[PDB]
Amino acid sequence: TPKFKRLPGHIAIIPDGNRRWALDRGLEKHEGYKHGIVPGLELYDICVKIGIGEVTFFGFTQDNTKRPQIQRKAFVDACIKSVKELSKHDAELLVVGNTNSDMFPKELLAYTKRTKFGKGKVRINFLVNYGWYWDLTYAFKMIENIASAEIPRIDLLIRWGGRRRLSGMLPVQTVYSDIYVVDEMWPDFKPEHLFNALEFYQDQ
Amino acid sequence: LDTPKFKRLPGHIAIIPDGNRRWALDRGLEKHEGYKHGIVPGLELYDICVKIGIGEVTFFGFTQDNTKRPQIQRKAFVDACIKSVKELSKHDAELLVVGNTNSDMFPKELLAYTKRTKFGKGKVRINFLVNYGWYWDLTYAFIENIASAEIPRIDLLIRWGGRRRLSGMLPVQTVYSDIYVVDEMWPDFKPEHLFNALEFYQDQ
Ligand SMILES: CC(C)=CCC/C(C)=C/CC/C(C)=C/CC/C(C)=C/COP(=O)(O)OP(=O)(O)O
Ligand SMILES: CC(C)=CCC/C(C)=C/CC/C(C)=C/COP(=O)(O)OP(=O)(O)O
Repeated sequence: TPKFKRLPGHIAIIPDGNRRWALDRGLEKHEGYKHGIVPGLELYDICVKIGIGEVTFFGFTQDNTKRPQIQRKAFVDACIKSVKELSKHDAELLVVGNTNSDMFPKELLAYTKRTKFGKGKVRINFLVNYGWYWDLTYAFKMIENIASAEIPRIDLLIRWGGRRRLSGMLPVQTVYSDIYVVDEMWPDFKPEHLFNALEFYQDQ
Repeated sequence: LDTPKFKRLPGHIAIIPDGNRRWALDRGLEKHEGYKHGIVPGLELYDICVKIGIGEVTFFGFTQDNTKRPQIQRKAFVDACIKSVKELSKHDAELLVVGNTNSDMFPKELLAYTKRTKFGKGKVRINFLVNYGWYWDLTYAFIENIASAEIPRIDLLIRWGGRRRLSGMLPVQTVYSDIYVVDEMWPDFKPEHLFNALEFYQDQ
């Protein structure tokens, strides 16, 4: 931890660039995702160390499942293992997404109710088979009964992979979020990417 | 000097003309005196969009929240939005104004434009968010029927004044929008800020 005057209460993480990162190392597109797991657990350890209270990760969307079977199997395998591995740490875990779909991994149904593991030092949410449209229409006030209601306002959204967009992430929680874009692919996560985001957040 | 030849152009551009106050404060003027310097920047962006063939542009006017600003700022920013709409109506715009008309803070002069109106040769659709609120927009539905339903998906959002936030502009229409932040304040608008945004959009 550098010393901070202020931290965001709730950080959202879009872990993008897994496929470009793979392709670049000479692998098949879908082999990138498994290299996204250790960076996830590293971001989480730092959040805990510096005192970030809540983190939401963009797992995958309904649209993402459109992609070829072999990519889908892989980024689903990586989400399961990611939630599995976060469960061995001190995390309050919540998975949000459309469970009324063959595309929601059965192995993650267990974490659709927020669950404390160890001391529960940081709330982790996970968007798995998430759709913005599914989310808003879930209600049909209604804004308090959206599918993503258990996930509060996002102060800071950090997106790896160089693209500046939400890709349909939590349009209610993101209406006022600061947005920091790291050009490096997610699997190239370094602590300094988080410290740079938090340095931007507080100097705002 | 020369107008860049783009491989690919967004069909719908969003503008967040921020920095009017900081701009004035930097010049030693009063906070409120910046807004009047916002109209030529906007008409010039309009004429470039007509030349390059951008079919649609939405401007973020003021939010419901913004009306609680010191009276002298609100008068200035209301008056700029009214000027901006009257002026464009003299230059071949199809104008649509979206905002909470059921409010004393909805400027009466813009009730003429709450249904989309072709003026002259209708060279580009221009939209204006006035007395607008994301919460008001979405709960209007009590999602084809949100207040802002006649404003389509945004391809590219360009914000002046270096803040990296959506500031509640059109949550639904901005879910997949590429976002480009110009650091300079809106009154310092340069054509090259638009070409920089377009070079960015093209490159995705
Ligand atoms: C289409 C044309 C011609 C131009 C429209 C752009 C204009 C005229 C801008 C000024 C009016 C406007 C939309 C104001 C928004 C309302 C508020 C409260 C804005 C906050 O002020 P700011 O963000 O400009 O100032 P700041 O960022 O604090 O320095
Ligand atoms: C939760 C966690 C930390 C896990 C990391 C991996 C993961 C499951 C996230 C990405 C899922 C996905 C469908 C992204 C596709 O783009 P891309 O980013 O893979 O590839 P591209 O940007 O190179 O096209």
